[PDB]
Order: sequence, then structure tokens, then C-alpha cells
Amino acid sequence: QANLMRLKSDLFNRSPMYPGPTKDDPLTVTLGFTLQDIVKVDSSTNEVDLVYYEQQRWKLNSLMWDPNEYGNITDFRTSAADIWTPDITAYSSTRPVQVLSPQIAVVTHDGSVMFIPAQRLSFMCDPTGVDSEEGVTCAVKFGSWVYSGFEIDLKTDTDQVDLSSYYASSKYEILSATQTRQVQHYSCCPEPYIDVNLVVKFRER
Amino acid sequence: QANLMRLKSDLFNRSPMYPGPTKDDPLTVTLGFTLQDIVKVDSSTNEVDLVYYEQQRWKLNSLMWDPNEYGNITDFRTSAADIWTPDITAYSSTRPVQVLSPQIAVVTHDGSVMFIPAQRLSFMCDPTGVDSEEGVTCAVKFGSWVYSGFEIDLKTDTDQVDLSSYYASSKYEILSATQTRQVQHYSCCPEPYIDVNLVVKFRER
Amino acid sequence: QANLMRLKSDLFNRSPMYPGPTKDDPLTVTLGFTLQDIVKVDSSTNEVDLVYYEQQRWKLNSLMWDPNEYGNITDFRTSAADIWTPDITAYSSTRPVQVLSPQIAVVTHDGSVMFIPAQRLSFMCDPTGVDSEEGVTCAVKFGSWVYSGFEIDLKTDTDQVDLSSYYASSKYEILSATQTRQVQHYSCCPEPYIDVNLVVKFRER
Amino acid sequence: QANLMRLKSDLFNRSPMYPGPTKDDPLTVTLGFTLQDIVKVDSSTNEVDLVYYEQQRWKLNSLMWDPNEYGNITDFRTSAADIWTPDITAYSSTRPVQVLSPQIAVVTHDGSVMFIPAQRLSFMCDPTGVDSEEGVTCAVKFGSWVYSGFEIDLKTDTDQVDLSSYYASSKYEILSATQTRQVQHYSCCPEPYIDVNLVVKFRER
Amino acid sequence: QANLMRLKSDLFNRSPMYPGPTKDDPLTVTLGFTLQDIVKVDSSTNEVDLVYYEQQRWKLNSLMWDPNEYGNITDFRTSAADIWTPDITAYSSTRPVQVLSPQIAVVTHDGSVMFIPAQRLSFMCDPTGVDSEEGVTCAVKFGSWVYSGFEIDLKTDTDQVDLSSYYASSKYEILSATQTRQVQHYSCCPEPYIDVNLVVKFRER
Ligand SMILES: C[N@+]1(C[C@H](O)c2ccccc2)[C@@H]2CC[C@H]1C[C@@H](OC(=O)c1ccccc1)C2
Ligand SMILES: C[N@+]1(C[C@H](O)c2ccccc2)[C@@H]2CC[C@H]1C[C@@H](OC(=O)c1ccccc1)C2
Ligand SMILES: C[N@+]1(C[C@H](O)c2ccccc2)[C@@H]2CC[C@H]1C[C@@H](OC(=O)c1ccccc1)C2
Ligand SMILES: C[N@+]1(C[C@H](O)c2ccccc2)[C@@H]2CC[C@H]1C[C@@H](OC(=O)c1ccccc1)C2
Ligand SMILES: C[N@+]1(C[C@H](O)c2ccccc2)[C@@H]2CC[C@H]1C[C@@H](OC(=O)c1ccccc1)C2
Ligand SMILES: [Cl-]
Ligand SMILES: [Cl-]
Ligand SMILES: [Cl-]
Ligand SMILES: [Cl-]
Ligand SMILES: [Cl-]
Ligand SMILES: [Cl-]
Repeated sequence: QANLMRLKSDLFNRSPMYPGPTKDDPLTVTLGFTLQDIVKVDSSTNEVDLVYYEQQRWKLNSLMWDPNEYGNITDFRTSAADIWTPDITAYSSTRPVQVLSPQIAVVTHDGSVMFIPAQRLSFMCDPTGVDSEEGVTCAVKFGSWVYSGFEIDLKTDTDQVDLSSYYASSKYEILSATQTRQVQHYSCCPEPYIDVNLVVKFRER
Repeated sequence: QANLMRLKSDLFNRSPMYPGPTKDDPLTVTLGFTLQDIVKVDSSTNEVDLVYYEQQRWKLNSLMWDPNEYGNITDFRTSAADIWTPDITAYSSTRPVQVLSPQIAVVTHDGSVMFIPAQRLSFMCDPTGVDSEEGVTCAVKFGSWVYSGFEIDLKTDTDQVDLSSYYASSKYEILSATQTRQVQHYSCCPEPYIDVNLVVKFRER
Repeated sequence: QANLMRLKSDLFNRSPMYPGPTKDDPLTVTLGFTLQDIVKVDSSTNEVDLVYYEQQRWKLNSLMWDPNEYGNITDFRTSAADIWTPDITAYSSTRPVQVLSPQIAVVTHDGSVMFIPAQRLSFMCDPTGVDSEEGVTCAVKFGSWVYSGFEIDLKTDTDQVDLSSYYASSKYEILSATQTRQVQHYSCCPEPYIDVNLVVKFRER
Repeated sequence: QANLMRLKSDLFNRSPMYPGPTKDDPLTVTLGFTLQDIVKVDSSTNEVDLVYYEQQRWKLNSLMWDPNEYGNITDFRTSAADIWTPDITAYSSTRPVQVLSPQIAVVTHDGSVMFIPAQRLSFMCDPTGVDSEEGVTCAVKFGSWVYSGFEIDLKTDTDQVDLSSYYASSKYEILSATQTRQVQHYSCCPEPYIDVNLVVKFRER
Repeated sequence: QANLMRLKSDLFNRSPMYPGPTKDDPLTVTLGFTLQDIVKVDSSTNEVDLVYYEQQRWKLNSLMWDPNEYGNITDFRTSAADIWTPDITAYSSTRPVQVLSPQIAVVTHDGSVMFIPAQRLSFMCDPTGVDSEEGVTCAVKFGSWVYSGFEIDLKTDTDQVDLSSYYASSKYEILSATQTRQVQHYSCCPEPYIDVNLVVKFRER
């Protein structure tokens, strides 16, 4: 359709790209995790591998449009390259995250963007006692690597991690999986930094 | 040489790229698998490695042309970068898919496109009992990561996976291989998401 | 160096790139293998690792020039990116080929191009009996992934693989190595596809 | 905000990029290490893997501005690609460094730049005696690969490595971690080269 | 700085890039190796891993300048991408070379260029007898992949490999390390190909 072709150029090729949030014009990114599998556990390096998808959501006034002015188009899909995306990083990874999904995001007329990156992550986790009935607990923090609390804010729609798509025949059972917002102060910086703490209690099936 | 150079310019450099399907202008992608080998089976992580090529076909009105107006050219080969391609993704992969073939597609005057990506896939599968006479059964779903059934529809020309090119001296005998269209409903969204379920039954040779 | 700078500009920057062969403009690519080493044999996955270089050769009328019109220059070296190159692919690889040589080709005034890519290949090969006196035999087909026989034809200057540069202290002895042209018919396509079959009989040193 | 979009334009797109330091216009880069984990130790190759983040800091006159002239903007985040960055390299690495953080730096109105790359490093370290109560000591030098002392100078805000974020359940305890500036002389060059020596004494739990 | 920025524009953005050497305008590249460590020895595949840096040196008339006309600037550092670099390749590698240093070269007013790439190399080497007092000897040839002797010539400033920076606590002692120039003849070509043979005799510590 000719209508959608016009909207994409009337937004991206017509205006310069979003320079990211500022202290004056902050941004709130809504985070959410859907855990798929605990693939590997390396007891000799205390490295644990997770397969999950991360639901990222934010709103930009620069991405708004009137659907009536563009042939009643409410939303559209686009390459994550064509738009600004938050630098949400795992604070205890041991190897670069592996992307398992297409780099496509969906933009809506109200300016809200949704990005659902699937990934394989290796993080610092001591699995001592995973073989027990009680199980072992491990956590990993996610947040911006460069933006403070005054620039990028985080939130979760639920504190419960989505386990509805967890791999039934995994070598590891999930006992609990939690996503909790945290406000931390680091020596580096006078301003606070926000993260979402992914905490999973698991055991050998 | 000169006629083909002109056609490619008029199709890609003159008109804007296809913005993908919409609910109003959907698309049907025909899927098909040609299984080559079951390379590896990791019983400690329940990860199984597949080598296959998936034939994907779709038709675009934006890609039509009159062969008489372009020196009786009926079709041509082009980089998969020069054209829109469907985001068909494996829903239970454990590592990024490895591409084993050139990223070239073949376009025909009727607007039909054919892309046959060869790849190595590691997916979640419990291989317990592969050592038996009966063998073990495993499945993996393929479908769009961002487009719903209202935007991208999937179909198969047959429900029989092409095993004509399966590696005769593989460590694993293929007992059966099936490709079935399935329509799923996810908690995530209020529209159905459709996929192609690849179901293999195999055993040790 | 001024003469060569003019020639390279007048060929590539003056004319649009070669859109690849067609049935009206066919092409014959001469193939040849120089086997260097059989590095690894994985009996649990039936994957064998080769190190070789393949000599690719073709001729383009679009790449012809008068040496007298360009300061008696008969030939020149150029990046494989600056020119069209055939999509010669291994039909039974298990992992993406690893390039071990620079991506440079040599162009001659008659329009003939020579490209000698060195590479490490992992392909489907059952090594059962490599430990015997008789040894084990394995094969791998090479050919275009998208072009038929009426677009790209293949030929060999000899059926005998160059073993003159094979690694003397390899863990595996080559008993024989053959390169044979094959014309194959696939259901997919009304035209015959053509390839070069690399067959190597080898054993433990 | 357009105020920032105009500043990024007037800095980078208006002026040519910084050609790096010279003997006439030198630069001092402030270095600092935050050690996160000692992931593994390979006693058969004497290779040790570290996870840490490097804090890089320098000031450019070409990057300073009056905040009042650009809507009271004191600082901003930007891709490490659109700015010059020092070539600080590990002098005893055994494999290419793996980047674990986004390639974003923060520029301030005074022309001071801060870059905090997180990374996984494999370096030459003999772990003989890591099993003892005394532990083992290892070091790695960091510095410019091309710029000398007269071009790039290095300094540390402290000689103590930040261990505040070290992984509590690591297989290895840190006994001490030091960052010391060194001025060395190499045969290659008549001018002194300067580096920061990362020295860590550790032991297995 | 205003002065260096102008020279970098007048050198690269003014004139077209160097099309490489020809038979009429040859080039002599001076090679030199600084061996850092023998990391690994794989007796089951006869693959040995080296960590070293390779000093490359050549002179181009196209890169000459009058320092007085450019604010008494004698030399400058630049990306290896901005300039032509020789295709010096290891003739017996088993995996792609891993770069361990920044891709920056230093250009001098006389047109002489220096490039010092650090790298990790896996090459064909039978380590049988490394455990003995006598040790084992291994070699690897380095040279152009496309240019003959009549186009690129190689030379060494010394036949002795720099062992001054060899890793003190390496699992392997160097008994001798030699960098000798060789002129050979291959079947492929009527012109002689020239190379530098890196020969290292080593044993277990
Ligand atoms: C969350 N951070 C990492 C944090 O220190 C950390 C590191 C490892 C484990 C747990 C937390 C904090 C802040 C961002 C990110 C990287 C570090 O970043 C910084 O040091 C910083 C960031 C911006 C400007 C100046 C300095 C520290
Ligand atoms: C099928 N999906 C993956 C799902 O997690 C899954 C995993 C394993 C087996 C079967 C389905 C479901 C739906 C499409 C695809 C990607 C995910 O996509 C989404 O959740 C989504 C996509 C677009 C807009 C808003 C949300 C979840
Ligand atoms: C030679 N081909 C691959 C070969 O048959 C093969 C078979 C099994 C596994 C791996 C390679 C054949 C033909 C080209 C190439 C890729 C495949 O291509 C096709 O099926 C095809 C090609 C062009 C248009 C429409 C369909 C099969
Ligand atoms: C520290 N360097 C390496 C050094 O030789 C070394 C190597 C291994 C271990 C420890 C130090 C020194 C100086 C920078 C870096 C690379 C080498 O660089 C050079 O030899 C050089 C640099 C610029 C112009 C001409 C030559 C030597
Ligand atoms: C040294 N070469 C490889 C050589 O055959 C070899 C291969 C393995 C081990 C030792 C030497 C020789 C020459 C360069 C390089 C690549 C090969 O290159 C060629 O065959 C060639 C080069 C230019 C024009 C036409 C053909 C052969
Ligand atoms: Cl693994
Ligand atoms: Cl590992
Ligand atoms: Cl493997
Ligand atoms: Cl290996
Ligand atoms: Cl390793
Ligand atoms: Cl040998």
C-alpha cells in the first residue's frame, strides 16, 4: 500500500533521528521477561546459559501520527535499525549476548514502540545445590549502560516472569522467576541508575 | 546484459521498497523443508542440530513486469538485500541459525519470489531413546516473529518433508519427517499466530 | 601508477555492475581444487574438516580492454567486492565455510578473471574405517546455489585434484582425490543444475 | 529536543574529525579498572579469562561548548563511532577482546569524554599455585598500540582496582588488585611508551 | 589540528587510492616477526597456536609530502582502511587469523608506511617430540596471495626473530626462531612467488 510507504518516509527520512533521552526530556522503558529454557550450567566456571525473550516498550512524541491523514493506518512493523532503541544491558554477562530473533519492532500511531528481542545469555551464577530438592537461586540485573535515572527510567507490568512458554523437557525446573525494579547508587556517578533484577530459583528436573 | 540492468533499476531504484504486509493487504508465504542431516545430539542440554534448506515462496504485485517491455526477460536472480523477505523464525532455537547458502533470491515477471536459505539449526529436543529401535520424536515451529496470521499466512505444498537429499551415512536414520501448518493463540496478543510445525522421528543408525 | 587508476575507473565506476549471467548471456566457470590438509575427523557427528583452495576462473566481455589504450597493462589485481563472483557453494557443508585467503582476484585484458579462495570446510563424511589399511572414501559437491546449467556451466582442466601442496605430516594420508563434473536434475526446476564432485579416499597416517 | 540535534550537527557534521594526538598537541587519557569476575583458568595453556569494565577519560578542545548557547545542555550520550577514541590495547592478550557493553560514550560541555567499555579478556598468566592459601599473582599491561608518550599519556585516579562489584560466588577470590602507571622503553622506538599495569593476586575458594 | 587535517585531505581525498603494485611499478615489503607465546599444541590435529606481531613496512611515492608546507609535520597515524596494505598471508593456517591489535598504521613524509598487526595464528605443525630435551621444529610461510615476485618483493632486516618480548612463563621454551626469505616456483604460475619462512624450534619448559 502507497499510504504506508508515505508514512515511513514522512517520519524517518523527513526528520533527523532521535538523539536519545535527556534530563529535561526523560524516557520510561517498560521491561518484561519470558523465560524459555535453562540450557546449560557450568559448575567449573559458575556460568549459566538462559534462552528468553525480552519485551521492550517506550513512547516517542516524534513517532506520533493521525491515522486518518495516512489511510486509517494504526500501526506498522520496521527494522530496529530505522529507530532509536534503549541500551538495555545485562550487568553480569560473561559472553556477548546472542540474538535469536529478527531485528524488527512495531510502531503505533500514539508513538509507542515495541521490541521483543529473543536471546541466549551466559551470566555469573553459582549452581551449587541445583541437584537438591530445594534448588539453587540466581540473579542478573538489566539496565542502561550509559543513561542515568534522570534520563532512562524503568518499569515492569508484572513482578512475575512469564514461564508459560518455558521448555517442558528442560534439564532444569523453574521453582520461581521474578522481575523486580531496583534503584542503585554507584561510586562513578552522583545520579541514580535503575535496573530490573531477574531472579530465578531452579533445580535439576 | 543491458536489458536486465534497466529492469532492476525500474523495480528497485525507481519505486520505494515494499513496507511488508498489513491486515488490509496480507501475504501468504509457502514454506517447505528439505532435510539433509541430523548432525549432533546433546543429551546433557537436550539440544539437537539440523542441516536443511527451507524453500520459501511469496508473490508481490510491486515485483510484476511485462517481459516484452524488458527484452523478453521472464525472471532474474538478485541479492536478498535488494528485496523484502519474510521474518520466518524457529520458535525453539538455542543458538543463532548459521547460514550455509548465498543470500540470493529469484524473481519472476508475475511478481513471485523464491528464496531457498540453507542452514544449521540447534533446537530444544530431548533425545532420550534415540538409541532404541523405536527412536525418538522431536518438533520445532517456524513462523513470523512480528506478523500475525492477519498479516502473514503460511502454507505448505506437501506435509511430507523432502528426504530425497538426506545424508545416507548420517549417525541418525530418519524414520519420518513432517511439515504441518498450525494456528496458535498466545496470551501475548488477541490475534492468531500461524506456523509450520517440523516433526522428525529418528534413531541411531 | 596513473594508467592503472584510469583503467579501473573506466571499467567499474563508468559502467553499472554486471547483473550476473542469463540464458542469453551464459557463463562457464572453470573449477579446480588444491587439497592442503584433513585437519579433523569427528566420528560422533560424521563431520570432516578440510583445508584447501579452489581455483575459480571465468571470462566477461564487460571486463575486456586494449592494453595499448592503457599503457601496455595486460592485467591487474582487485578486490572481489569490485567485481561479480560466482556463487559456488558446497552442497553437504555442516558449518559456514571459513575464509583463509585475501578477497582479491586478478583481471586480464581479455576479460578473464581468476579467483583463488582458500578455505576450511566441515562437511558430511562417515569416517568409519579411516583406521584401516584400505581407508575411507568421502565426497562433497560444489556448484551454484541459484544459477542453472543454462546460466552457469562448470568445467575442470583435470579430473586429478592437486595434492602437490598437501601437508606431509597430516594425521591423514590421501590415497586418491578426484574432481568430476556432474549434471544433476532436481524436481524444483525445469533446467539441469551442474556441479563438481570432490571425492577423496584417505586413511590414518 | 532540537537544541541537542543542532549541537551534534555543529560539532561533528560541521567540523572535520579529530586526527588524533600529535607531539605538539598531546593527550592524557585517564584509565581505571573495575574487576567483575575471573571466569576461568587454563593451566595447560597458561591463559586466564577476566570480565571487567575499563573507564576511559580524555578532554578535547574541539568538543567543548557554551551550554547557554544550546539550551542549557551540559552533556550528551553518543555512539563511540562518531567520536575519536584512544587505541588502549592489552599487551599480553591471547584472543580478541569480547565487548559486553554498548559502544556509547558521554560528552560534556568542557570537551571531556567518558567511555566505559565492558569486556571479556584472555591473557597470558601462569596459574601455578592458585590452589594454595598464598594464591597466584598475574599482570597485564594496557596502552596505546601506535601513539607514544609524547602523543598519548596515561594516568590513574587511584592505584586500587575497583573490586566493589566483584562476583561474590566466583570460583576465584581476589586477594589484591592494583593499577599502576608505567613508562617503558622498547627497541622499536626512540621515544618512551607508557602503559597501566593491571596486577591481580588471586586464589581458588 | 588544522595543519594535519589538511594533509590527510590533500593525500587521500584529493588523489585516487593506490591500485597496488604492477610489474612496471613493483614494491618491496619489509617483514619482521616478534614472537610473544606458543599458547597451544594440539597433538591430535597437528595444529599449533602462536601469538606474535608482524612488522610490515613499504614506501609509496603517492604518500610523500613537504613537511614545511604542512606545519613541520614529519609523520601521522591513520586507519589501515584509509590506505593500501599488502596481502601478506600465512600459507599453512588452519583457522582464520585473529587480530589482537588496532588497525592503525603510521605514515611518514618520505612516503614510508609502517603497520604492526598483532595476531593469534593456528597452523599445521606436528608437535611429536616437544616433550624431549631436543624439542620439535615447525615452520610457516608468509607472503602475498595474489602478487608474484615481479609485483611484490619481500625482505627482512634480520634473519633472527625478536624473542625479547616472549612470554617468560610460557608452557614452551624457544630454542631458535628464524625469519628467512624464500623464492619459490608454483605450478599455477610462470613467475616466481616470494615468501618469508618463520621457523621455530621449541620444547616443553
Ligand atoms: C550500571 N553500571 C554498571 C554497574 O557498575 C555494574 C557493573 C557490574 C555489575 C553490577 C553493576 C554503572 C552505571 C552504568 C553501568 C556501567 C558503569 O558506568 C559508569 O561507570 C559510568 C556511566 C556513565 C557515565 C560515567 C560513568 C557503572
Ligand atoms: C510465537 N511467538 C514466540 C513464542 O514465545 C513461542 C515459543 C516457543 C514455542 C512456541 C511459541 C509468540 C508470538 C510470535 C512469536 C514471538 C513472540 O511475539 C510476541 O510476543 C509479540 C509479537 C508482536 C507484537 C507483540 C508481541 C511470542
Ligand atoms: C543445487 N541446489 C541444491 C542442491 O540440490 C542441494 C540439495 C540438498 C541439499 C543441499 C543442496 C538445488 C538447485 C539449486 C541448489 C539449491 C536448491 O535450489 C532450488 O530448489 C531452487 C533453485 C532455484 C529456483 C527454485 C528452486 C536445490
Ligand atoms: C607496546 N608495543 C608492543 C610491545 O612491543 C610489547 C609487545 C608484547 C608485550 C609487551 C610489549 C610497543 C609499542 C606499542 C606496542 C606495539 C609495538 O609498536 C611498534 O613497534 C611501533 C609503534 C609505532 C611506530 C613504529 C613501531 C611496540
Ligand atoms: C603461495 N600460493 C599458494 C601455494 O600454492 C601454497 C599453498 C599451500 C601451501 C604452500 C603454498 C601460490 C601463489 C600464491 C598463493 C596462492 C596460489 O595462487 C595461485 O594459484 C594464483 C595466483 C595468482 C594468479 C593465478 C594463480 C598459489
Ligand atoms: Cl556448547
Ligand atoms: Cl567456555
Ligand atoms: Cl562441534
Ligand atoms: Cl578444534
Ligand atoms: Cl581454547
Ligand atoms: Cl611438520
